[PDB]
Amino acid sequence: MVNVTVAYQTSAEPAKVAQADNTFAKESGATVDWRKFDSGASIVRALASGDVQIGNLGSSPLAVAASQQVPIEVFLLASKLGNSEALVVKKTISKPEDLIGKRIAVPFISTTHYSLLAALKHWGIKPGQVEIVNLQPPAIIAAWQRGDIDGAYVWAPAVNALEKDGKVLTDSEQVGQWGAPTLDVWVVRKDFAEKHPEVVKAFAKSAIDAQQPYIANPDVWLKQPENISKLARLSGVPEGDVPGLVKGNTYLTPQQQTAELTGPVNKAIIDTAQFLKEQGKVPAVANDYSQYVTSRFV
Repeated sequence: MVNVTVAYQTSAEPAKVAQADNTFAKESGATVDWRKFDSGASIVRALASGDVQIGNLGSSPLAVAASQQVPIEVFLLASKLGNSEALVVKKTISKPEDLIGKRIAVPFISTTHYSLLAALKHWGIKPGQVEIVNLQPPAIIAAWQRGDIDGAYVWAPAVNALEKDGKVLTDSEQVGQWGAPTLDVWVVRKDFAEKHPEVVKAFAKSAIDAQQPYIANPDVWLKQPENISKLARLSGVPEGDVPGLVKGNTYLTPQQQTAELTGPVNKAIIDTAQFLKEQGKVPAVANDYSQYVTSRFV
C-alpha cells in the first residue's frame, strides 16, 4: 500500500477531468490525498518538509525551489500559461501609469507576482512605485470586495471574480510575448521517485492522457458537459467561465512533453531564476538547472 499526497491548485485545465475521475488513484493503486493549496510558495515548503510528494508549481516558485536546492524534479508540464491569468484593476485605472501609487496584490513569488514585475519592467515602472502587497487568492477576492486593493494579478477563480467588476490591464499571454513567459509544471520529491517510480509514471500518464482529447479538438472537448462541470467544480468557477480559462493556456502532446523536458524547461528555470535575482527575490542562481528536470517518467 502506497500513500501519496498531491498538492494541486485551482486551475481550470483539462487534466482536472482525471482528478475528478480519480484516474491516478485507480490506475496506480495508491491512496491519493489531493490537497488544495492557495499558491505555489506554500507548496514548495510542503515539498521541502516532505508533507507533499507530488506538487503543481508555477515556473516562478519552481525557480525559487531549485535555487534553494529543494530535491524535486519537474517530470511533466501542466500548461504554458496565457491569458488564463491576468492583471485586473479597478476600472478607473485605465493605463499602466495609473498604477503608480496604487495597491496591487499578488501571491508571493507566484507566476503572477513574476508576471507583474515583468509587466512593470516592460512599462518602465519601478516596482517600488506600486504598493505591491502579498495576499493569497481568497484574501485578494475579499480585499477587492471591500475596496482595500486597487487590483491584482491572479489566476482562477480570483481572476474571474475580479474581472466581473474590473478591467484587464495585461495578461500572461502578453507578458510572455514581451519575453517573460510562465509555465505550470508538476514536480516530484526525489525520495518518492526513487521508491515509487511506477506511481510517478501513473501520475504523468493520467494527466497527459486527459489533456490529449482537448488538444485534438478543443471545441469538441468543450461541448462535452462533464468536462466543463468537472473543471468548474475543482477550480471553483461558474461553468460559463471554464471555456475561456481552458483556452487561455496551451497544452502538450506526449511528443511535446518529451521535447520540452529535454532542454526547454531547463532554459526556462535558468531565465526565470535570473529575472527573480534581478528583481531581488532570490539571492543566488545557477547557470544550469538540469538536476531539476527529467523526461524519464513520460
